[PDB]
Amino acid sequence: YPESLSYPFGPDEGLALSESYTRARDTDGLIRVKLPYGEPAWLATRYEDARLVLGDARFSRALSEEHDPPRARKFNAQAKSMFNMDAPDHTRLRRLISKAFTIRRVEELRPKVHDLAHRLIDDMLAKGEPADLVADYALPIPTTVICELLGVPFEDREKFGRWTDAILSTSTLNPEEGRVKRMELVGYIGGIIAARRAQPADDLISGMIEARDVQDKLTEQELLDHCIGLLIAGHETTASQIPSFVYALLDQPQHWKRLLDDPELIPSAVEELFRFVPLGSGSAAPRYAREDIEVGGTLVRAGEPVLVALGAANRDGLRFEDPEEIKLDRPSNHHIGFGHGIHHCLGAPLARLELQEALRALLERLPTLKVAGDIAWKSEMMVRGPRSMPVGW
Ligand code: HEM
Ligand SMILES: CCCC[C@H]1CC[C@]2(CC[C@H](C)[C@@H](C/C=C(C)/C=C/[C@H](O)[C@@H](C)/C=C/C(=O)O)O2)O[C@H]1/C=C/C(C)=C/C(=O)O
Repeated sequence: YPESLSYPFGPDEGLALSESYTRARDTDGLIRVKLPYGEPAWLATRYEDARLVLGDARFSRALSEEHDPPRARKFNAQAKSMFNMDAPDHTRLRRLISKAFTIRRVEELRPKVHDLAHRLIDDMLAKGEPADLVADYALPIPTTVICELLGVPFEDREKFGRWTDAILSTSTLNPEEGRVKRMELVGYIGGIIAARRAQPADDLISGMIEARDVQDKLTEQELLDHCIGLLIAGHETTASQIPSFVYALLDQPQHWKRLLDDPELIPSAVEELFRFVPLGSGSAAPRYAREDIEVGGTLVRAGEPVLVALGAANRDGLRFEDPEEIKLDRPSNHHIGFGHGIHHCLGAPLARLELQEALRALLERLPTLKVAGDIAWKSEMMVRGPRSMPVGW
């Protein structure tokens, strides 16, 4: 075992990845990391190693329960979500929920997201520069979508935004905030669930309630924890990615310009930005080896955790030529920005649609878009990206 390195590596600001990732990915075998909490772990940074750990069934998410897992947050809720499980329980839960999220299902949302984006832009223009691209655009878009899909009132977004912020915090200042704010959110969601039981609506929460109450296909806690997981993943991810994508395109303005000239390139460009633009401030959730297994030149013994550095793997020059360059037309772009295998992002079709429409509207309406102040990047959070992003035009 190599001496453990402190992790996460950072940085928080901009789109760079720490040189420590490059060094690790260049080095034979896996490296060892120690996070603020839990046991030390292996870190996988090469593309092939990442995909083995994420997609080979000899690695487990469920086994985490037998451990004090490597992590940046003190509280481990051990939620009953599909993401914390292996087959067959993962399969059961995903099978029920995924119908709401397929390309085929979410496509009807495209004009709705399009129209919302344009209305938000109308409002930014009416006010006058500067706008905050986060508060005025990037946050409302995905929040509106997940609220309407799940059945969580958009009017409550200040409340649940506060809880989300606390739950995502990796700050040692007030280390109990995540745990107690999750309790607040649990009570809130419980209230919504009770409302829908008394009177169902055309939303995913009501659908899951039927799956449990009528079909006995999931437990009460599974129901609760999927409401929570989907609400948070449903908005915070996209809300971070929109401004980061825009920053990438404006920071190297040849890319913004190419998309102005060639809007048909938007889907390809969005894939390249999912490859390049980091979402996590640190790695994928740990996977535990079920049995001894060789990974990237290292024997990972049964019971040992491996963290997958998605962002670093996405810049593996063994797989992606000129990996540190954005190439909007990059071919066979099978990045792992949405993961890979069993826990591949359920929200990927929705995220893709959201990012495509968010960029399309800004490119159409604000071709002269520019950063117009200090970008406050999220710091000491599970996610990376601008918290506020002053823009002009
Ligand atoms: C830019 C937007 C998004 C990105 C980059 C993203 C990224 C990811 C990644 C990398 C994973 C796998 C993590 C791992 O294996 O350790 C994942 C899983 C997941 N994501 Fe997304 N996500 C995004 C948006 C969304 C949205 C809108 C939803 C909708 C609620 C969502 C729901 C989920 C769920 C339920 C899983 C777990 C799937 C499973 O365990 O089978 N995500 N996401
Ligand atoms: C519904 C299940 C969604 C889970 C994915 C969300 C997206 C993503 C992309 C890669 C990133 C490195 C992580 C960052 C972590 C996030 C967004 C955590 C959110 C929060 O903990 C949600 C899932 C809370 C659930 C709860 O039950 O409290 O997030 O990866 C996944 C989250 C991994 C986590 C929380 C790993 C961990 O905690 O070790």
